[PDB]
Amino acid sequence: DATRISRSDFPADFIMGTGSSAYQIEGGARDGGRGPSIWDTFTHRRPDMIRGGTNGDVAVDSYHLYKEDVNILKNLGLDAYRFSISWSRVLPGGRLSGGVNKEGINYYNNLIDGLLANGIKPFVTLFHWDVPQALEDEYGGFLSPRIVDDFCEYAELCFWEFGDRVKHWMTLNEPWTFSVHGYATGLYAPGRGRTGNPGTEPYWVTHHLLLAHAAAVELYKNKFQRGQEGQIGISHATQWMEPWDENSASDVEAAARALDFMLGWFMEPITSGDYPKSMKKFVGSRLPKFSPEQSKMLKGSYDFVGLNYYTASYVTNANFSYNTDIHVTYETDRNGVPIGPQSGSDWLLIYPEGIRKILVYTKKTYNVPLIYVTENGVDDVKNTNLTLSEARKDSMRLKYLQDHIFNVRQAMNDGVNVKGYFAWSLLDNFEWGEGYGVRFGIIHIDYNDNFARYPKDSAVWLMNSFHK
Amino acid sequence: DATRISRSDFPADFIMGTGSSAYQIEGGARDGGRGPSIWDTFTHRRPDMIRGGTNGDVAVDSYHLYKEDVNILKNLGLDAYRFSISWSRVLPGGRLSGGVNKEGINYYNNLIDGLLANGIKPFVTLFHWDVPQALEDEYGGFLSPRIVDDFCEYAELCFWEFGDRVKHWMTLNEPWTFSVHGYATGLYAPGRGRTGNPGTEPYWVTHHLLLAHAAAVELYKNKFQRGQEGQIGISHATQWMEPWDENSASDVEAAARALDFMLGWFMEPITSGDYPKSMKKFVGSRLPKFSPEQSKMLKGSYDFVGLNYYTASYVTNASNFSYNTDIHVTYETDRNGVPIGPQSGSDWLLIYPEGIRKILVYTKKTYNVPLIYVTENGVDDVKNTNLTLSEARKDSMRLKYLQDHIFNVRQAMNDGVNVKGYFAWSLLDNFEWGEGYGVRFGIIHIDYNDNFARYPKDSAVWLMNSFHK
Amino acid sequence: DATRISRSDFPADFIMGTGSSAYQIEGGARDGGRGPSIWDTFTHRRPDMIRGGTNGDVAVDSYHLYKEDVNILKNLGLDAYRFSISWSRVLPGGRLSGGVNKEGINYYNNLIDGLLANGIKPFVTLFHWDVPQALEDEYGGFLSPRIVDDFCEYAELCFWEFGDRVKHWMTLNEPWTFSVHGYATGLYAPGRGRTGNPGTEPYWVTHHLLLAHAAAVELYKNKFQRGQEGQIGISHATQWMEPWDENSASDVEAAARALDFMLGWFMEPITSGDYPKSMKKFVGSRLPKFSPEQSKMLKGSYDFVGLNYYTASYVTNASNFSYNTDIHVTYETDRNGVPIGPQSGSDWLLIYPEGIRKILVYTKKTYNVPLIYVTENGVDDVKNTNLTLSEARKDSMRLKYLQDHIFNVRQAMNDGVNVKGYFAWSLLDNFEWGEGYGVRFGIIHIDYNDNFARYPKDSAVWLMNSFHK
Repeated sequence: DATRISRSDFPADFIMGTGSSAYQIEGGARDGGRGPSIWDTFTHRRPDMIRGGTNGDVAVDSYHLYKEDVNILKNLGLDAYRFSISWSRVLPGGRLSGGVNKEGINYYNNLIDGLLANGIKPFVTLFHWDVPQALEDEYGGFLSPRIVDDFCEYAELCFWEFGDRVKHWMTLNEPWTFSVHGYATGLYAPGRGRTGNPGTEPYWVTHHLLLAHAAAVELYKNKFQRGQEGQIGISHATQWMEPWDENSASDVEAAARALDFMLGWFMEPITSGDYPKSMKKFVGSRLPKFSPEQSKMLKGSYDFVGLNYYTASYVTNANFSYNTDIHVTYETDRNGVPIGPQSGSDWLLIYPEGIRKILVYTKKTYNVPLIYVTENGVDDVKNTNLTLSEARKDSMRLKYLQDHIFNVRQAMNDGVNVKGYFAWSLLDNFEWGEGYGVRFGIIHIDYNDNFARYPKDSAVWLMNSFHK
Repeated sequence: DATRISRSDFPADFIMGTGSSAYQIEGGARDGGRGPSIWDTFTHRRPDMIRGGTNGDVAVDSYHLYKEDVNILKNLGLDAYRFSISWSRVLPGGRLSGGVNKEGINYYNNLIDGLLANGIKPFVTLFHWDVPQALEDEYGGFLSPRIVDDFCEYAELCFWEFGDRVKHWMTLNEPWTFSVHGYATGLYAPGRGRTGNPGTEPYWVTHHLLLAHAAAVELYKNKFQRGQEGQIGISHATQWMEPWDENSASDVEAAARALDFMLGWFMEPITSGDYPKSMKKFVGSRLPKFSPEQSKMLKGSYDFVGLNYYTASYVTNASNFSYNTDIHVTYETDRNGVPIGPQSGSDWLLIYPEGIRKILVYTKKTYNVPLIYVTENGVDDVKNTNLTLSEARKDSMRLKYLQDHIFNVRQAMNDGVNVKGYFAWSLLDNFEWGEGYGVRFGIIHIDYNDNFARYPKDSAVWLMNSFHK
Repeated sequence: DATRISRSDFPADFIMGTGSSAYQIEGGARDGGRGPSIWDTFTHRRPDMIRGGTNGDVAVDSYHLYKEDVNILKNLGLDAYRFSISWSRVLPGGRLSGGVNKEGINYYNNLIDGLLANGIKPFVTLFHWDVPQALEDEYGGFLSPRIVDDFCEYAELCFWEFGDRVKHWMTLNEPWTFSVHGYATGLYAPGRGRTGNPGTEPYWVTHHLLLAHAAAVELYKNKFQRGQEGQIGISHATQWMEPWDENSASDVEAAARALDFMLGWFMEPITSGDYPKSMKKFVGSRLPKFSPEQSKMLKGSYDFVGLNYYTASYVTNASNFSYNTDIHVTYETDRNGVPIGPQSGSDWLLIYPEGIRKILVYTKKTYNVPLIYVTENGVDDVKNTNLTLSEARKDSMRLKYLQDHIFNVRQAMNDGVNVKGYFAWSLLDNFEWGEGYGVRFGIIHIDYNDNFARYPKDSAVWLMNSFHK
């Protein structure tokens, strides 16, 4: 009975929390000295790429409303809050020569101070897709190896300013999603690949993302970890891949390959210092090679790994492009039966067992000693017709969270050392290409009235069932 | 050539301006002591009635941004600005016993003082559809004759507080629209008639609108006009009605009847103290009767009439009770596959600039009004969330529309109509009632992604250059 | 000797405090976003119903003066403070679709934080008669079963915002008084029954009060209590009922019936899930019936019960439909020319300290309540605008009254009643409903001539010295 799941089902030190990212909630896009990111530029120059043509200039205004966010987090009563730092907020020009923005640093310091004053642990991501436009424009951002040193200097700035208080850092969030939607589908900033090349650019970008991560982890471990005694990791996009036919050796291989191309692509490098075999084989000369120094810096470059999980698919065997390199076909149905029901999004199929399976797979395949679920959540059905009191009865979310958290506990019984779980998201917010219509929050946002926060049923259940 | 039309084509004292209404722009819906109106309640409880399910809680935030609106009006350089007072902002419970809200009065004082400090004449409408919910709940708002005294107390409050500076008052804006969409179609607040009765309620509501207007004009004329030396009138909804067949006596009658049911409904009472003949005939016992004292108070109850104009229709004779069916006409958009005019961004707004000339001439001929203002005329942009600001601000359709209509107003003045001024609708993109924010009427663009940032469209710049000073 | 009664006569963890209610003290009636309640409307539209025609617009201004009230509570030195939240201050339109008022929530946060910062426990009542007018107008407030869900949403808002700090909640205060004076005598808001029906409406209103209470307790117990670890109960109006003739079986029955109609009306439902037998018999088909699920939700729906007590009466058997006549009793004040007790400053409050012992013993015996608080007990000063402050603050009658009643509470605890605390009514002289400001219940005197200046009466000083820490 997942409806009964509670903190008593978990070890005493187990961390519960909720999440956000800077571009999705802050707004103040041009306030307090912030410089533009590639998402500012993409949403302003190409509003046809966004449902409703909207953008993050104001978002849900957590830049000015952070005290209310902290007050909501206090009332919610969970242990921790995952948020990201906007790189071009602290460094409007991305590199140190573009200036250091003291007011941007002061904002993160105030947020961190308010969190700690209320017994809430900050889990901080350095990079959640908001590449400074100045770096994008100067040398192509993550297309260039110059991104690695610039990212290290930004990481060092954050460790120096905030590391006395922040003890849990993540270099990157979902580099898979950044790489594939930025450079293969062209659906996300910087909008390339749909001028772009979906067969080459995603592999360069992922290669540089890995090097940025490894270099920032090295910097933290060598230069900060002894004095600040924090931990550093990374968050990866996951989706469970099930063989379409359980008894087809070909489908079992296809599902494993889809896991290689999505998760292994980032996990094998930080495990053995190389890409997955299946990727080396199918991608060939279009897959860059690590030097022996790079491989050594990459191998074991984490204190923990965060996994983000939403959904699952069946998998069968199938101009260069990433999509076709995987050599699989995804399937949603067996004999007319979907792997799970849809959320408010047609791509999000609810399959709670998938999170147990991805956690078991990750421990088995990469032998990760400490794991967090850094994102798990579900979006409401679109319906501008509902009043607040009807909109806040989010019983699909409530069941979703319960079933998934239940499955996390099952993975822990199977032997996975999971140290915490963060719902996505605290607040309804800017859902990238879908704009504001897709609501993931446990807290409702009234976009008609200054982004007023009101807890959904799932928030209240979380507080009552998980508050220490 | 309408593209050449400018201030030099008009008398020295001709007044050019732009407009808004309180619920459409202010926001601050629960800020500064404001009480709810029936539009708060309608948008909150029935968001399915609004495109996108939006509301006026924040609108374009002119409640907090009024200084910026004043600065835009100054840069625009036109003579005047037409806005409305929110009744439930100054009197949150509608009647005096619900309290007088000093902060609400302070807001309108600040707006009026900013306007005057920049050489801009305030044209102020008392009622633009935002009935205090407290009155709606206590006795049914305009369904009740109690509305008349309450509206008089509210009018007197505004004349007392503001009349030393405001010299141009309008009792009501488009009582036609309020009555028909509130009580016949149920599409606007309070959402009745679609519990409601489209055959009876619109006529009671209009009867009380008329009595409120006449009573407030009487109050201004007897109690304020000598000391304050201002003028008071009313703004009416109009649409030009053309016989579908120019040579059909039947279609000529039908167009005239459609004019009687829309404009005569309000104009004949303030002209002769009774409703149009065609209304008495087709509405029968469902049309209320004025007492002789009520007729005397209504007849000549204005110093000026404002007209609002957008579009036109062909009209033919029609083929249980309801206002729409009482008119006994059928509206037609096309003759032989040719529409009366092309669509704006709205499929109901067909661009027919000659219609504003015709409605002016018709109004002067039929009701012999000695001073007229065009209190609204404007057009909405094609819906397109794909455009950047610099593409969105090139409003060529609006620029043409304004030029052609202003040209037509000048033609009406040559025909003998004493038009004293003209007000574009609207200054700002705003809340367009049941269509929400997607329908942009502004000469000033609104960035809804970024704190409602104002930016002048091409039409604003042309207005300043061609009509300033 | 009750004059010697002190903290050392009670258990270490016994809670002493004082009380207020939102409408009686706050003022700021239209400040900080607050929406109207039915008491705003009642006092404004029907000032003849209030002695002196006054109202709660400003009251004693605890809305702005809350820091001073906290400082007084600190100096007073008692453990706890009982206040109510104004429903229409946090939710101006009563239901969520009327908006959530952040400033109203900020006020109660500030008050709670000041209280805790000074070692004072907040005891918080959700509903103390100030029904949002928006709910009253939309569907008749407590006359409608819609009130139950709306009250649940309001309760949940308060638990969410405040429950991390507030660990003692009361759903309702004196629903008896609300029901009887609102709907049987029509003397209190909403002023019905004196359009109303004193034979039916009080029973519907009480039925819905009970369902709102049971539903809000269920919500707290299932959704908040595990994470917040607080307690929730309810406060009931009581008056001691003594047989006029100790040896008349008929008078014994009549007193018990009077107890059934006042206290059993609310207590039996939360005890066994039904109304008292005597009520079912005498009220018949006019008494609503609980469904089996409603009975299950009501039975045991509290962690504690608060009792409010002032006075006592003799009772005898009585000699078209109405609550008052359904009780079938006659109240008597005298035996052989000897009143049950002397009058306070009010002719209805007869001082009978033994009555609080008896109502405690009766409540434990009849309903087997395991934890009881006296949530109100107090007495009003003789009316005399002739006294200077130093004469007015010598409240010997109150000082005696408190001592004798507190002594009686201690006697009830010796008899076996588990009383966990005691709250004087009231902290401050305040708005005493239909009697206005002339009726002073405070242990703290209010100077109504001079910005409601607070000054402790003799009783406040005795309470501090005898019951502090």
